[PDB]
Amino acid sequence: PFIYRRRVQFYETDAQGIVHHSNYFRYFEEARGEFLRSKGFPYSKMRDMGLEVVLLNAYCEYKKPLFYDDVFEVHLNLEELSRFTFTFSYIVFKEDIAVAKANTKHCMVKNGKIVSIPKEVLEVLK
Amino acid sequence: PFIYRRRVQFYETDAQGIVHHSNYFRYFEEARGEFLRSKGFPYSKMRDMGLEVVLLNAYCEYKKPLFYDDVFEVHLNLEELSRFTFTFSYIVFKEDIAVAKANTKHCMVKNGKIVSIPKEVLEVLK
Amino acid sequence: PFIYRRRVQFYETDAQGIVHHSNYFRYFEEARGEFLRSKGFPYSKMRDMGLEVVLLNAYCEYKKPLFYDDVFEVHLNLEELSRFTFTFSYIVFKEDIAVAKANTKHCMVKNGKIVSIPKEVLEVLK
Amino acid sequence: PFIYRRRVQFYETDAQGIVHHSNYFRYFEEARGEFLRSKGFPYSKMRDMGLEVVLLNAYCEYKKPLFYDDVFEVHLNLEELSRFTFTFSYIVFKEDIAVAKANTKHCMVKNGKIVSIPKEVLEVLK
Repeated sequence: PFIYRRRVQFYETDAQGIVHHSNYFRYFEEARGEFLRSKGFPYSKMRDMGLEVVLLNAYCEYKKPLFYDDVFEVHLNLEELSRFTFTFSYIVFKEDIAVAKANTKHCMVKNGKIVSIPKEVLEVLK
Repeated sequence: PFIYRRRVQFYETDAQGIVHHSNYFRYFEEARGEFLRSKGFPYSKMRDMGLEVVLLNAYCEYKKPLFYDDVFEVHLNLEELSRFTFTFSYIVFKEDIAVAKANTKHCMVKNGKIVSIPKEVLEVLK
Repeated sequence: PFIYRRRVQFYETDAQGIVHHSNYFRYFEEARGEFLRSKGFPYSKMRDMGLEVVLLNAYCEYKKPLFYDDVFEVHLNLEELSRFTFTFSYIVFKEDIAVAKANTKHCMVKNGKIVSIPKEVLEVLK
Repeated sequence: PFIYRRRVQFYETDAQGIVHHSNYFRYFEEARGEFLRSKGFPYSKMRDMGLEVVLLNAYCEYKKPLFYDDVFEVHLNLEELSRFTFTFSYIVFKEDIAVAKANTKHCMVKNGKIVSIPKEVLEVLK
């Protein structure tokens, strides 16, 4: 897996004193961005080429909460890679504690149309 | 279903020109809140009584994007109701266009422990 | 003034149990959007014309907190209108209580350059 | 000054292709947090002791936009320190370009009342 380390910010919490569930998707985005960057092909460069990654679906299950100032790790793994789509899984740990498990599925678009995942992208996803 | 109507705000979009996927979960939260308020039992009243609803998992499938200033409707439906949990489904439409389909599963805690869903809550969920 | 009415959502709060200060700027945005819409010229239509409103500065002072489920009103007023800029003030009330006071200053851009505020926009700001 | 380094995330942008103005205040919060942590007194420790910092006002002037994937630095400086309040200033740079200049003013509360800033806090602010 690819490991992405992160500390919870105050604005990411809500009145329940935990990180709002919607923010977990933002953390997963950050992990995907760091993954691509680590492979030498950041998403920002794909966008410059006219490529868009489009989210098809997203799932998260929440096991234990994150609190303000918690340090956690997102373990990202490529789960599925087909002609037109790819799927990442995520496991969120705080130290030894499993906080959450998730996945997202994506496709790619160029010039308003769905395109087969380019070879240049397949090379970095793998 | 219960219908919640909402207009996309500029800050809810990202550089792709669409509503960021994480914001859909915020729209679903707003829908649930309005649903409970419509039954005469707002979540804020539950909280004041020391009850807390805990999200167990969330899933969203994205079909067509939402843009700035789009008016849309979330069709909220109770899908499951058991002794300890409940599940809502959501279908998002913009005019006639299916935008997204989602669900969330929840339980309830009081004094730091999982509790069976109070009869007072059961009566408003159904 | 123009009055914009709003209820606090759960995700707008933080662990302190109040609405995070950064969200007040989002509320002011919503008020400006509703103001323009009420005048028959929504910002979305300005954007379609290639116009961008650019924020120059923003100030907020916080007097009393907003809590989850509070209903409040933003009183928006046009404070300053010059050739290239305009300034709105905002006062946030919850019932009789003054919650916050703010202002924002803006200019306009078209085709990458600062432009005099168009007559078509001056007519709706006034 | 204290220097806080940060990369713009995709969800922090809006449809204009720039970082939404409200997110700048979130960056300033992150900077303050890191500053206190660097002094060996994180805000989370203050909170655990029952202290709360309260924002009184915030101001930001926007000079040049931030884009997705931009690396920037917030230069944080203590500007004022009195018996009951303190003020930070912030200058945001991306490479050599001044992006924004800001300030925030704060006080402290304990048991629901304004308190003079504890000597333990004074020692880390300075």
